[PDB]
Amino acid sequence: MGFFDRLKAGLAKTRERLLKAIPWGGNLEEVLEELEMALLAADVGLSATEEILQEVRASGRKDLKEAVKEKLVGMLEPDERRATLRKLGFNPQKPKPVEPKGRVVLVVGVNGVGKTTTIAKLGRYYQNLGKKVMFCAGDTFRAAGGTQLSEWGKRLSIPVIQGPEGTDPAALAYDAVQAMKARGYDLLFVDTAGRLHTKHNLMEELKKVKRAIAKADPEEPKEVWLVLDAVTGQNGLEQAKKFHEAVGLTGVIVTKLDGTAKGGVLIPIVRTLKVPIKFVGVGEGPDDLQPFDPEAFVEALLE
Ligand SMILES: Nc1nc2c(ncn2[C@@H]2O[C@H](COP(=O)(O)OP(=O)(O)NP(=O)(O)O)[C@@H](O)[C@H]2O)c(=O)[nH]1
Repeated sequence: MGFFDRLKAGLAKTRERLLKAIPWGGNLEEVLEELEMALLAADVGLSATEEILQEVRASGRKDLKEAVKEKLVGMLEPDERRATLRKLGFNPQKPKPVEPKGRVVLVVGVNGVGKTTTIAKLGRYYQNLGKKVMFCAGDTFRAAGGTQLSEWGKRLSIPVIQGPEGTDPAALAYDAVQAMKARGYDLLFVDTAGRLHTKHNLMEELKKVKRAIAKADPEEPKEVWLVLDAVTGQNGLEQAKKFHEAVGLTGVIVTKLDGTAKGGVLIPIVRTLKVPIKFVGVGEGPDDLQPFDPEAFVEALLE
């Protein structure tokens, strides 16, 4: 049964191309050559791959396989504090559940990455951790796979703040924070537009929605999570940069790991944006959106 199982399976396409075939017993030069190709071919990026090799050549004298494993895990953790408790030995089965710093999670990403679907899964997740959850449909448009955020709300018995198409989304977000406060909800997930080439500059609208939320609640939002589709790989991180510059990301959710051989992309993401990966999507099941665990992630990558 297990949980670690779904993760290993989600990384199957990624692992099976070259990683699992690396002969950790042959002489360095051969295992490193194979290593670098497998990293690059999995979208780790030349920058991180190069660093990995260097840290492994002249420093990685603990067991090549281990030196590698540990460097990769080190690269998946931005928060020194957590890497410390780890170096020490903290590592139970199920990782600590993700806790938002505040009550408002602003969700961003390009159209079609899966923000609506992810929000639905995050509602379920949090509702089982015993939290009052509310949704805000900030992308008030013809956006969805025929399933609006509104529908998912009814299904999960989560209230959805919504308005007619074209409604001012800042005003929508503002209302949602007020309704959250007034009715005492634990967490509000605010969804947003994702089209980069419409008549309203996207980054400006996101900045405007964040302003409105704080205006209604000064310290909010304490989380701004960007959703990225692993299938997009290489460029989904590029665009991610722009989002980071406009509204300050505190986190990233990567969906569809299972549909690409580019699952190594989690490395350049964390290194480039300097925020942690919060959840990873390993399938389309309700429990397929897992809380990220560097250690377990890397183990799955290499076994
Ligand atoms: N298997 C799987 N499918 C996913 C995952 N994340 C997103 N999807 C799918 O990708 C599609 C895009 O999701 P959606 O929530 O509609 O994206 P958006 O980013 O909100 N796009 P839109 O603006 O069209 O509403 C959905 O049909 C959803 O099933 C994941 O981790 N795993």
